Amino acid sequence: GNTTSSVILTNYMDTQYYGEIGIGTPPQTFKVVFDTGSSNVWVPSSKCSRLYTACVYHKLFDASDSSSYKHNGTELTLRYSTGTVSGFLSQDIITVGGITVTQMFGEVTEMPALPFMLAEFDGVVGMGFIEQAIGRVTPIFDNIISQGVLKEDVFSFYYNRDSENSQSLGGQIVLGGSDPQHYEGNFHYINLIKTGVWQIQMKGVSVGSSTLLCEDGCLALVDTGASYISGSTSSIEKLMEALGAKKRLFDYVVKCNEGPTLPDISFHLGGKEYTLTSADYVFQESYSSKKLCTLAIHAMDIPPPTGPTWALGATFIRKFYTEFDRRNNRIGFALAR
Amino acid sequence: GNTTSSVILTNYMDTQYYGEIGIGTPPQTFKVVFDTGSSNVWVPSSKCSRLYTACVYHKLFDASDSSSYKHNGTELTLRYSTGTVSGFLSQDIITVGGITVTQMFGEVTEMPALPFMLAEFDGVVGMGFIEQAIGRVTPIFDNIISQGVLKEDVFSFYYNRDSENSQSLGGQIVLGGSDPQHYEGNFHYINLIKTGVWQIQMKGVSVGSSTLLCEDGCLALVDTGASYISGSTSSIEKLMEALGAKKRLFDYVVKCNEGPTLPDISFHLGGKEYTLTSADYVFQESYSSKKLCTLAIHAMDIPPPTGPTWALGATFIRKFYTEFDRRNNRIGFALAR
Amino acid sequence: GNTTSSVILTNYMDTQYYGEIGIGTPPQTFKVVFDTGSSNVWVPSSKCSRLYTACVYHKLFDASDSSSYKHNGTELTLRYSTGTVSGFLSQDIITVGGITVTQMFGEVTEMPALPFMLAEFDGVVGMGFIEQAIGRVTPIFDNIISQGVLKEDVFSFYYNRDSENSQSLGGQIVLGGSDPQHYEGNFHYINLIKTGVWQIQMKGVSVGSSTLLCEDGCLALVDTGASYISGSTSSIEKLMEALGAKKRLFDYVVKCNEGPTLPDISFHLGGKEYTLTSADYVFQESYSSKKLCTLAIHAMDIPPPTGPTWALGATFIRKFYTEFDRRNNRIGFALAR
Amino acid sequence: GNTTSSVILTNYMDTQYYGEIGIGTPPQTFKVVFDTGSSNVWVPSSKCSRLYTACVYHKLFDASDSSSYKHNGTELTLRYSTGTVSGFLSQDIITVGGITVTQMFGEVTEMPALPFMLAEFDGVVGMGFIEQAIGRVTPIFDNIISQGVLKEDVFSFYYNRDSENSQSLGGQIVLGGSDPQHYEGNFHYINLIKTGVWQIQMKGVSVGSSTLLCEDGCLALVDTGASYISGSTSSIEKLMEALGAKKRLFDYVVKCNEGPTLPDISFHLGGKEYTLTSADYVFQESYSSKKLCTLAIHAMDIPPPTGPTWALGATFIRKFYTEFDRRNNRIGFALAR
Amino acid sequence: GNTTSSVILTNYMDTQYYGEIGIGTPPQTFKVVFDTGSSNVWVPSSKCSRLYTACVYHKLFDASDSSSYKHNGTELTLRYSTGTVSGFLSQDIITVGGITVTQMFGEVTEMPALPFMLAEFDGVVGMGFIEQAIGRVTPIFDNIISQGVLKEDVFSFYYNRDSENSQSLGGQIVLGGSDPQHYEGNFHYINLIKTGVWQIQMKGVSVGSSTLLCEDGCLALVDTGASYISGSTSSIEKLMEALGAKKRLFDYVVKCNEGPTLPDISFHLGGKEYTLTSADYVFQESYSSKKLCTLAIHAMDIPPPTGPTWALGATFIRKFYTEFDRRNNRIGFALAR
Amino acid sequence: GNTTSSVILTNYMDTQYYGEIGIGTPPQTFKVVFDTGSSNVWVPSSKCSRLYTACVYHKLFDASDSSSYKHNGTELTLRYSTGTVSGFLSQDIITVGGITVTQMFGEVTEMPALPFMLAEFDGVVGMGFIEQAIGRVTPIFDNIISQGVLKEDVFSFYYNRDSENSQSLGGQIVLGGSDPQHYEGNFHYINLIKTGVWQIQMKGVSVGSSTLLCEDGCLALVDTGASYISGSTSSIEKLMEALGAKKRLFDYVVKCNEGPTLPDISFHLGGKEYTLTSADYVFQESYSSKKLCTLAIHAMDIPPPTGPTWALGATFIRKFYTEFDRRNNRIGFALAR
Repeated sequence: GNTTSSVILTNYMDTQYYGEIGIGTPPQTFKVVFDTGSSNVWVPSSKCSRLYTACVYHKLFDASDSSSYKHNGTELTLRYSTGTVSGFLSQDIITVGGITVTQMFGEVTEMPALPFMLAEFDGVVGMGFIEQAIGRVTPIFDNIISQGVLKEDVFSFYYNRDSENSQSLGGQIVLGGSDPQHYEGNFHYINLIKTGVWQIQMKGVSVGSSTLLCEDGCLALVDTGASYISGSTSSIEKLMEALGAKKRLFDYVVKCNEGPTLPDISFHLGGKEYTLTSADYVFQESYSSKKLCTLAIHAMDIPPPTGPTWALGATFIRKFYTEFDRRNNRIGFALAR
Repeated sequence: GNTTSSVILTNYMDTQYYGEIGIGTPPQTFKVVFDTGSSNVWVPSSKCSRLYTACVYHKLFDASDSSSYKHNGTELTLRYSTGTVSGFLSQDIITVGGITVTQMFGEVTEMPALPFMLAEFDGVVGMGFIEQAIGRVTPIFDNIISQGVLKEDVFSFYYNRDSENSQSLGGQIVLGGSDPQHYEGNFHYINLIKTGVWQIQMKGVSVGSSTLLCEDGCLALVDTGASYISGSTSSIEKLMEALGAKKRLFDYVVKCNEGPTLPDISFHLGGKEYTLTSADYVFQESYSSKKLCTLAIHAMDIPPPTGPTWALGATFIRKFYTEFDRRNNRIGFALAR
Repeated sequence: GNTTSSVILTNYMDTQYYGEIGIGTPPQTFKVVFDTGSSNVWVPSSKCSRLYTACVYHKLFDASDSSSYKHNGTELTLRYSTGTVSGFLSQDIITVGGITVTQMFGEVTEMPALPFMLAEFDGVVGMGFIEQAIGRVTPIFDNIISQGVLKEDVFSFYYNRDSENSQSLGGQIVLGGSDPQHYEGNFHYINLIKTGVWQIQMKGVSVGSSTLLCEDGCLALVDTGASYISGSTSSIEKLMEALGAKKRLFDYVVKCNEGPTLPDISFHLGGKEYTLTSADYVFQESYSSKKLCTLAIHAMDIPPPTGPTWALGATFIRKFYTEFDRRNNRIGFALAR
Repeated sequence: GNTTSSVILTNYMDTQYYGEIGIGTPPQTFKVVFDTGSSNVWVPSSKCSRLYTACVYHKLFDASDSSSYKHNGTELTLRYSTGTVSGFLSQDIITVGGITVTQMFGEVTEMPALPFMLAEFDGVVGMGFIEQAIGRVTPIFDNIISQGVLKEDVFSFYYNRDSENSQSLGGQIVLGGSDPQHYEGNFHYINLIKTGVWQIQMKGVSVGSSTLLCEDGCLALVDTGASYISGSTSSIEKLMEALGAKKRLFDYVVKCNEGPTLPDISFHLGGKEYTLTSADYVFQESYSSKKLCTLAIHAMDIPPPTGPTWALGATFIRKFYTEFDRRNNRIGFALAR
Repeated sequence: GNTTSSVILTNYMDTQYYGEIGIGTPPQTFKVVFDTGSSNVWVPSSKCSRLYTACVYHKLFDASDSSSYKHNGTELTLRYSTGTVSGFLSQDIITVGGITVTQMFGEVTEMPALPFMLAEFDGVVGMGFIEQAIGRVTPIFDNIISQGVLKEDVFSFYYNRDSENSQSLGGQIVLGGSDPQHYEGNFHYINLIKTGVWQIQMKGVSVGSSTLLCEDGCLALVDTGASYISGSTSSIEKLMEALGAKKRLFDYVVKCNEGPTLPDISFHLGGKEYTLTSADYVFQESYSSKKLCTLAIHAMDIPPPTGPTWALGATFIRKFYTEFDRRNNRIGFALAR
Repeated sequence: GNTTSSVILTNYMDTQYYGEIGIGTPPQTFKVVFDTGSSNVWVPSSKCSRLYTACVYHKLFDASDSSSYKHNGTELTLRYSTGTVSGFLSQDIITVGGITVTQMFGEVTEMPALPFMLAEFDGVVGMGFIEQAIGRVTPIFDNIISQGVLKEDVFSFYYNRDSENSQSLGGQIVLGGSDPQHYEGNFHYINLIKTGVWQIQMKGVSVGSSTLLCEDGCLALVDTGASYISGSTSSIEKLMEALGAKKRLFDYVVKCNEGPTLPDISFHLGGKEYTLTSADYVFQESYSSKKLCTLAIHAMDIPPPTGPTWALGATFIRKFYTEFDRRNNRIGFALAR
């Protein structure tokens, strides 16, 4: 085919990027994260008990109002690194940037206050492979490919820096290609270890003038649905010792004055070193020594079979425009602009 | 009749106002919000699972200790804009400022951590109409009227500013009239759209030198149980654009230095303009440009049938002593003092 | 009569105190300072040209929009110790906390950026005497006494300490009496040197253990429209030498840790000693040995006839609740609170 | 017997002290609090629904991986002052500082987000008496005594101050004796009211130069599992009035500048006055008057039969090395170092 | 050609702007300031002795690790208005936001602590002309024009205001064009006095309502490598007298509350008036009457031939987006945003 | 003997270090500074008249309430470099971290507000020699050596850096030895010029690269009771000129951003160079280019016989752990930590 579609994304405190989708007839709209680390679509349901306060604070899909609804009802539970949702499968029409696709999704009826009350978004649109689809449900991108309308069998992510401006675009997902207006230089590609996961070989991680981590190679999950760059607890302990960062419950911090002079961190991928400066990974909220500044690098032990692995989320993608190539099973990176 | 009673209220961070009631024989006491936006009485129950941490941190009604208790047991679920509680109905004797009334109330056994762990109060005394009573339970004020002891069929709210002083009264509810010691000038009255809800016509909302909102009239719910003044998401977006406020997850903020010079907001009700200054709607916690200050105006989409509507909570009532007149179905306002 | 009327006041940084008046049918609402150190009422005009950038940033009165406006047009200039305004005389209903009074006042058309860009208030309500009113315009309080509605022929001021951790009342003016909530004990009065100015005899100002200033007496204006306790340049020079304070560049300062070592300052007024501690006169913006802190006492050379005199502004009034007694031409003080 | 074992503890923000234990074959490790205020062992279970986000963020015991596991399955619910957990009993081998003991513990399958998401620890090792054991399960210390290997039938707690250093030990529990390297002077002992609870008579509590609390004697629970020193709501109101502290939802605060000069608090136990200075009970996070500082003394109404009682947690134990003597039923205190 | 290339810039405290370049095969990545006020490229060397403590704390280039390095060794000294570096000439591939260009540059071996310990950047990329290049080394932009890839023969600078409440972009340089996202309206250009320096004629500098400086004209360097607007010592002395500013010890200051009373400063350039308001030129680090605030205008006596001249640095560029037009030997300015 | 005894110390703002002693049977507990620069013990008395406002705000000793008090009554005056106390001699049991010793000390009855209102401690424990004890009262350490309980005849001081983000130990004094936890490596000792004062020969003070002060030698008192490193007025004048520091009003300051450019200060003591970096001697209260920062070095003209001399106070001791060796009349230093 010959079309491409983009969805404009909103950027929330540099930790959540989401766009809009419509479900049903007439469309009921939802803020959703386009997530390469999962493969299911779900949104909160009108059948979700209001004793789930997260459901009181989000848009709820109501099937009783949709003339295009198709019942299925199979239970499913979706497990993420920072929380779990549960509900049941339904089918309806979903619009994503002017593509209309019939799609099986989850109507979530159990949505925990922690963390979903901290979600600006309502739901999730998984962009992973069917291999990782819970309930063996066909993912939305596979369904869009079937239609034979996308110019290429790929999608791309631009994640902007946060703005205080209204007229700064938070991000952009292009279905069927890439926007050259938001990257420069050439794409450089790495092949997936295996089809089924957006995960690649990483040859090394260095902090300053030393490959002190991933010395014998390791795994990098490229996860548009993760806020941060994460690694294993023990990998991160080492990294954070070297930065002189202190561990809290959920994050690491440094004294704010120390932030700007923290060293570079490089990620060795497919023969190119991908390099973040301090400004790229420190929430420089102040310059005061009497204050604490969060780092956009966390600990997360992703379990087998996907893990143990590093994850390269928004912290990484803000620097590097990312293209997900399904036809050739590879990820490409280019300097974002 | 000829009596009136008042209940002294405590003011918590200007967002929660509550007084004491006694339930049972001997009395088991509870901190409760007197709430014109709902019509049921409830308090937390001894039957509430301690897996509900909100129940571990509040006073629990225990029916086994009350010789005046009368079982009913009908389930009920109470839905508020910021959360839900659930339990079952019971009857017992309730004292409110020296009035003793036999009252059906809810013993809540499901009380979500978010938001009820943020409640300084234990329960709620709904002061709305039977028309909005869940379970068609007679509300406490209707039951008090039946006794034929109140001088007038009205109640009134004084909500003070917050104090660092002990000896500042947080607020006052007068059952059966008004305290002229806490208002000045004359009351000015608006008739309810309909008996059944404490909701009136609002002719316009202006921000500075411009009626930019509610240009063709809209609805104002007068809600002693809401912290803030709220309006529809789209009404508020407009208001907040004009103030130069930025939206966060739950609130809007401005830079603190900008607070004092923010413009007036007026609310056109029954032929009088009701005007708040910045000091009335900004939590001026600092004057620093490197800090964020919350506004006591929020977004809340109240659904049909009551909504879509604005709500005029504590932010408004601190400025304006409010009388609720059931005999003549109207709300009156006067400058608080 | 048997009424009083109160206006709640905003405190800006302990240097500006102001509240709401209404002008016109229907009311246009302005922030004003209630100023016992002048005798005219004025607000900025719609006719104020946009050149003066202080008029773009303050609420403007619009005669065309008031059915009770009555033209006068007479020119007038108002000279304060810090800044001068010119404009013309207008008439209308001014509303001040429940009282409605017909009043002549200034529509200010010349509003110098220096200092009125610093003014958080729009205008000024002069509580001084007719003897000092420019244009011999009957001052507002005189006009309100003529109504015969006020219980006593006095008015009172409470100014509060500024607080970042509470949204307390910044202050209160009570027309027609006093509020026992904001003082303790009983008033002791000092008679005016003469009707016409709120000015009393002072019999000494001591610093710790020695009446080292104003032996042989001096004058004290009690000025609710002034931020500070002022004395003459020479007076304050000697006051600061006694305290160990030094001219930074613009203001006098102390090392913040040494503030609590500074001696009590005592103003001998009508037989009694009125004492401010260092906490009451130094802005303990911080307490460290590494910072400097300013004082709430400044040099002000007031010219004849009113000066040379001390002025007792906000600083003093914060400590001592003040009643201005027009019937008896005296001033009452009582502590706190 | 002749052995003693110690477990090194980690100190988290001075509010949680925990060490490591191993459960199962091969060992599955867990961070646990050694808690004299309870008598059960539990850790989170692999059977805990991932809709409990607290279970997503902690180490989960998985019985399917343990060749030493012994099923029992009896339900149990453990109620603490700040929350509840629920699950069922299992038996397995537990290692604590080189002692290996077969132990019945709780596999928790219900673990509320509030407060368990704020737990750095995974589980709890109750060190109380069988008398208070839920399910009449033999506590771990009783089981260790049975082995006849401990030199003395006692255990001891050292709780360090918090450090920014890695190489500062957070705390230490000695099984079978005391470490003289972490105390000085002599132990001074008080007998338990009764065997069954780590609770003693307290003869008085003084704040400054006045026994204003516990004037006629009261109860002190010595609780290694509580963060703070607590007393009854009414006892604490009085204490906090005297310190000039303000009550918030969960804690009390003072202005930070006021912290260092707050008076001493003494606790009269078995004929010695145990004295904390401000530095011992104030989280001195800043010296600024524009900031709030938490006190490590809270309100908690412990119910019958253990209560009403004061609790002496970490705030007290940091100052005083504590020995728990089971053979002679007593608690001993000595100055920590 | 038809390409542009952009480099995203970090803003440190509104006084240092810098971004990423790569040098060598494979790239070694350094932070650099893009400096229209000089014409050489340099980074610190591996050969830089560890004595100069500024070399221990900055990224060092290592020729031995680059397969595209080509020795030159020629000595060179670079004199800035604040500090001097010496070193030797090297050649390699420098990569600048998607463009790869072969370039001669300085390996700096002498790096004085004063001021380079204060330097958040490693090195400097000179965007000035060959006429002013030490050693007559072809400047990087000239070398990039020679590739014939850039769409136009210009480059542009956006410098942003620093913000603690957002992780916004600190700035952007676009090689080969301009980004309409960061200005509004259209450029107006001023021609260079002569090819060779980014220096234009200035026809007046007014303070409010009077061209009181630079009547009879003066020179203005537009210097992206300077923190401030500078003028000559005498010029700035008279500028500060007009503003009411005073020499603290090192810098000129105003009382923070009086900043908003300061007059607009206007630079008459090419027929148009370029105006900074007080918000644009004063560091409102705070707004209180109790604090002093510094200005973003400093005295700098630049020596011949380039000086004596005004310099328009970051302060100016923050207000006016700047395009440097090499084809036409002129400079474009447009507002904001 | 074979014991040591330690007292944990509170750090107030890096300028006052003090801990707990007990006096009387039963103990009355006072905060004291452990002062190697004086030789008497004193606390404030119950007999101290309430005039001296410093006595109302400090713990007072009450002889009437101690069964081990033994009257002496002899008058004594104690002159420190900053302030003077007078009072009378008393005897009692003083308890100091596990040691009980009978001691003669001062009951202070005259306690000048200047400077003792600034004193966070109640009293002083003189660790100097009998030769300098007013009234030739045996100093406390001598009395403790006479017990023959201490393992070695020395005592040691650890002073910590102040921290807002941790409740760390502020310091530690060890009587009878040293704590390897708070230094690294091994002590190197400097012999006393003579028994009787904790004063050593200094062979030079260099600023960066030049012994520009104290060539031809000078004296150094090692004073645990002084906040700073002091030198003579002339000495410090030349020291500050070399650093670029200037007299603000009261203290010397640097621009906070320029602190890290200041040279190492090195004190040549007993053959070795003891070096403080700028981090160790400047109070980096902030790091901005818009703020000024004070130094922890001050001018102090000490009079004969003890002076003129440098004093090495808290500033020095923070860097170098200090052991005072009474057996060998020398002082040991080791780094950190």
